[PDB]
Amino acid sequence: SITRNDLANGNSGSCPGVIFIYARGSTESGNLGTLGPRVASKLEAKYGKNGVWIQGVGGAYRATLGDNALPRGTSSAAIREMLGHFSDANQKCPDAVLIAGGYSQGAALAAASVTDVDAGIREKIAGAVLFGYTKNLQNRGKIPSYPEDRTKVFCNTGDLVCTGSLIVAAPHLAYQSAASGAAPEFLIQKADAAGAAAAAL
Repeated sequence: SITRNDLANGNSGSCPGVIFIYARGSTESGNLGTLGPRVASKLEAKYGKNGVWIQGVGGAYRATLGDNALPRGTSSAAIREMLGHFSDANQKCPDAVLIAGGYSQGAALAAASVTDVDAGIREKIAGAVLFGYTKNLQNRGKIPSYPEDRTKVFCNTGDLVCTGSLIVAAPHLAYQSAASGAAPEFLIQKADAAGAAAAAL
């Protein structure tokens, strides 16, 4: 549940239609933390367990508390780990629709990884959800070099990380409803539309 490695341990013989790559927040357990498994359960409910791979960003992404103070809000090692999943998905399952997400430092990571990934792969990322986005103000509520229409930011009123602070107050810890509802709904809408368009071609 809190750790999923469906992509890392998967093979090209059993590609799903959709691959979800997700980054947890600082201090969180496994590779999905508390919000990852909520989004995952709703994706699985729509696509079936065999129709979506769930993949957390583990490995070199240790979700270190001090790395939140780096300019991009996470480390280059962590970005490399997420980019590695984007690459592995594109190579193993080149027809799969990709979706992404992250919470807190994971949201900074997801944004930076989406910015940095090869443009051919980025086109395949139909949508991205960001919870408690620590670079919301700095990036003006967007992911750099990625369409606003494909991006959904959940930033609670009074979550100070969304207005430029390095301060965690209680609203930063209240994204359970979004994770279980609006966020997967957004990703499902985007992924379904991307899949429909590919069937058309």
